[PDB]
Amino acid sequence: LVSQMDPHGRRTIFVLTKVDLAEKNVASPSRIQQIIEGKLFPMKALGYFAV
Amino acid sequence: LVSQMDPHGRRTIFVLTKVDLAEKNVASPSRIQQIIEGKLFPMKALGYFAV
Ligand SMILES: [K+]
Repeated sequence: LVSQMDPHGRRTIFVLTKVDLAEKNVASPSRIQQIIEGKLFPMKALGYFAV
Repeated sequence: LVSQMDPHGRRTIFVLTKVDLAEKNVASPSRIQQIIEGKLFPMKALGYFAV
């Protein structure tokens, strides 16, 4: 939806919701490190990725 | 995909993972009960089981 709006992230900030559910499920912080870096988020959202 | 390859509910069985999150209300309990009953499938399904 967003990568077709602004693929450079200039018009968007990436947020996360329910990251505690990662701890309730087997936690993979290595996937979180990619999350903060936006490797798996095509829109390349700008700003700090709040949770 | 299964709604097109198995619209008749002859092969496809849906299984719900993270059943413990229905207890915590992390995932909507109402939509969990409906998927157990099968009201939320746009197709026929072979069955449903809890993971
Ligand atoms: K929900």
